[PDB]
Amino acid sequence: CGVAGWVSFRQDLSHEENILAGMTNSMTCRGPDASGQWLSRHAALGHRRLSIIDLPGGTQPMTVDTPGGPVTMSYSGETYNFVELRDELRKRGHTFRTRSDTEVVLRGYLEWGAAIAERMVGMCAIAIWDSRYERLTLIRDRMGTKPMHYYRTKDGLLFGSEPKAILAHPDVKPVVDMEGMRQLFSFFTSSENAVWADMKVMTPGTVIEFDRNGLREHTYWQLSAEEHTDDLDTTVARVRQMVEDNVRHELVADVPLGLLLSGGLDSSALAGIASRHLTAKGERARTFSVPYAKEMAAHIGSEHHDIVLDHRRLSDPDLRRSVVAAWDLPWGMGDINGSMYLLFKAVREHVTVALSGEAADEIFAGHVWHQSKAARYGGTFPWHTTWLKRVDCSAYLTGEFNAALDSETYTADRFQEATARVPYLDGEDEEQRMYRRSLHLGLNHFMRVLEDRVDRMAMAVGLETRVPFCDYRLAQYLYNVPWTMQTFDGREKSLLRASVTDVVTPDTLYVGALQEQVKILLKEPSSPVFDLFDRSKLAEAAELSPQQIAGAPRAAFEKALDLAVWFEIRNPELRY
Repeated sequence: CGVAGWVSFRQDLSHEENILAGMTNSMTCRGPDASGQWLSRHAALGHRRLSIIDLPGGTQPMTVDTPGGPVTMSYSGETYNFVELRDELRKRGHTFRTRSDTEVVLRGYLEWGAAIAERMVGMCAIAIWDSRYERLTLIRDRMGTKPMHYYRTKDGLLFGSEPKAILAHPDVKPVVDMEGMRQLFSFFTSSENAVWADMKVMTPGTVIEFDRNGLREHTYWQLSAEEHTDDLDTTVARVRQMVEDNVRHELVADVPLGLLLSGGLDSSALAGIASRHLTAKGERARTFSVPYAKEMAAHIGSEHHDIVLDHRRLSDPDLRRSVVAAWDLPWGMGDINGSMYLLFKAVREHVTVALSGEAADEIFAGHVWHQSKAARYGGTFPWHTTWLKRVDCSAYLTGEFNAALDSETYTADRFQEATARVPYLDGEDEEQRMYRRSLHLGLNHFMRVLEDRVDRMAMAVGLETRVPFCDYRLAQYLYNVPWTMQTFDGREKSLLRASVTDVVTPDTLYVGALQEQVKILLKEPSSPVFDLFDRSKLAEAAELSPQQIAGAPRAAFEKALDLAVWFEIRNPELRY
């Protein structure tokens, strides 16, 4: 789905439908099935809907009339405990016209107010306007699976799932300050700064309230340091129980549902557990791959689909336009962005919902920067120590801009704020502390960028991606487990493999295209790309054999071509 809207205590928003439409319909991709509008004096809520649970009933924005006036909500996500919560609400005297999770969350707010955030389990980006208190409430899920942005106005607020929703407003100029560019040229780090000037990204597991008094933010959930009493056997048993419970609950939908099988222990674990639970409705599992993947398909007995991608398809400039348009920003990761776009586009032809194992590596300490001592004991983000050295395109920036970025100082400042946030138990040894820090930074910086990537790309083609591993309970639990247990097999995700032992059974041409597309760009030296990137160094890099180009220059090309596209479609005003 795609949530947008506008609050003001200065202007009458009763008849500003055309503006609200401009914000909402910009995310038509997110929800192609339907669109809705609810307008009032102080609040205007829009919604783009991808119908998953209850097609005719789950119409948004949904409104519940109260003695004090209407309570309208715009909701983008999936509450997996909407049956349990509806039973709890029925006992408290609530009557339900729909069989949608949407109504449960809205009547949930009627019961518990903002505290509904603490009772929901799954992914969500919610916008509630309460006419009783003339107060907006914005709720984002605990891990940050569903996005929400906001933009302060004079005695008012603009919000949307994607920046394009806010940018579509005529009182918002597309401005990017130096703090914006620093986050844009940042490498897999979370920030409130949404690159766009004065536009912010909602912190996962927070509720933003907005009324006449101003804007308020409350953290209803964050990772806590707690004593782990369970032994290895019980810890392995509990992980299975949680992963299984999550998979079972997230298979629930009124539309065709699929699985993303990459062959890795993560995807194969979700596929095997899902296959067993889908069999419980005679439902033949539908897997999708972009070696071990095809093997697991025959094991589950699934309707497998091998999506083949040629360098030509990954290099297509039209793809990079679609990718940058979805992201709203030039991240320069065309390879790993275009791949999952074409992957999700192929998946959408068959199924409307898909399960992914994306958060697994971040919760089960899977990545090499979780394992390497050098990375865990470094004075910067672990993934900077392992990769940045190669990917760093800072050599290929104009010295004037490179010196203005000060990426080393930014990265250092952001890392200090990030390590400060890490909760430790008292009397813990260095190994246990450096493990927590590793896992915290992974879940609150790296995993957030992947979640938003998986979301933006999937929602650009109208596909609902679900993430069983990306759960707060499973994250909370594994955070408190000692390092000893996480690598008890002397390998990554040992607790994952030990829990899923029964179900699981053991280009150069692309770069040539990037260089050709960069040579096309170099032909027009007026391009604002060359205010950021050195024209001379790109030409030099473009002139090389594709085999010679590797790492920093490849990253420079993907960044420059994204920037080229970005400057044409959004037309920003760089304050540089």
